Amino acid sequence: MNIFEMLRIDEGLRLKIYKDTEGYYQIGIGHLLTKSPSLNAAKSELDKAIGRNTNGVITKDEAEKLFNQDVDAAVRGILRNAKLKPVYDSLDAVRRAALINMVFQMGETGVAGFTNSLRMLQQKRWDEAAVNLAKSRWYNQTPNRAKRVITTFRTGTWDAYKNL
Ligand SMILES: [Cl-]
Ligand SMILES: [Cl-]
Repeated sequence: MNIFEMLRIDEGLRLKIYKDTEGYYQIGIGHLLTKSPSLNAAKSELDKAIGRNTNGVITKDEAEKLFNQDVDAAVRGILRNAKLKPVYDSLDAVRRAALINMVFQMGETGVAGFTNSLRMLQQKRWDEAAVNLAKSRWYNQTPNRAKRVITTFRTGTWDAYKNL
């Protein structure tokens, strides 16, 4: 199991534009297009992303290219983030994947706001950060996903993803 397999599971794969769980426009493997209400604005963003006239549709190959670019950017955002970096540097390989996952989903900014859980993660207080993480809008809006990530942080293994 790896970050790619992990997020593919959590985000799914869709070849047509679609609304995410907050009503935003996305496509591919969790690729956010626009926080705006226009399907047109989204088709515009999409073509610019793809570099061609899509018409709201991309190939698997295309979706995977956005995917690679997005995982890369998440990793680099964490590395450049003064609040995230040290957390990330203190964790083991599985747990780093769980941090990239949250970052991919909600942006560096959003994650950097989990100040208290970040502190516990840094201190290796597993079970307490797990409880802290659960007390969030994030866990309330997408609980199943939140639970897989959170278990990952708790146990340091891929258990929550095996089967899926
Ligand atoms: Cl992009
Ligand atoms: Cl969910």
